[PDB]
Amino acid sequence: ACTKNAIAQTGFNKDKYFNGDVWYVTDYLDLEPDDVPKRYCAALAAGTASGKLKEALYHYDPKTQDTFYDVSELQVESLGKYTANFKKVDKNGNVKVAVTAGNYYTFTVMYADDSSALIHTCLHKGNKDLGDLYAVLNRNKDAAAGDKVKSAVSAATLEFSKFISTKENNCAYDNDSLKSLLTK
Ligand code: HEM
Ligand SMILES: [N]
Ligand SMILES: [Xe]
Repeated sequence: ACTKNAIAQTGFNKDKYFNGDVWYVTDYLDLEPDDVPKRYCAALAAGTASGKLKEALYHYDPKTQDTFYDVSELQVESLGKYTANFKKVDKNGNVKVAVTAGNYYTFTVMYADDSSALIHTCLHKGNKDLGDLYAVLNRNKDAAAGDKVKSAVSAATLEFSKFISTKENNCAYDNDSLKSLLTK
């Protein structure tokens, strides 16, 4: 179960965040820590496509090779806070699992600049019990977390030392599929 009402960044710049480009997860923190593996690869694209607010997601477990993509349509709750319904797709956007009620995530941008961001999600997926997930993002898949985003982690009353890095997993990403999936 989730327990946090994450606070959106004051002055969040939606057009900059949702610019159609790719964000990589470099570090994450799951408050129900055994809900997710200790080794993982994740990235997203975020943008407006034909007037609709979208995300394209990519998950990869580098040990099991479990892979999945999703396309999300986001509804606005308040600036920097969204509710997203998702459909699982192949990398070309063909639907594998349709949008369903009960399958959604909240998405809150707690901090962002041009290069880095801190987000919170609460995933809901059928009768699974999932928790609060925080993720440090960067535009550069190899960027170490800088002071701006680490300070934001502190300002959320979290400890960056507890976040798990994705950097030693040899993660490789298909940016082209993420960008094209925004349209799907
Ligand atoms: C960048 C923010 C993230 C978002 C918005 C997000 C969103 C989602 C969504 C929508 C699903 C369901 C996909 C489907 O069934 O079609 C999912 C599943 C999952 N995510 Fe994430 N995710 C994020 C980051 C992460 C990270 C960093 C991890 C670290 C391990 C992770 C681990 C998982 C796992 C293990 C599942 C499978 C859940 C299950 O079926 O039991 N996710 N995520
Ligand atoms: N997730
Ligand atoms: Xe993701």
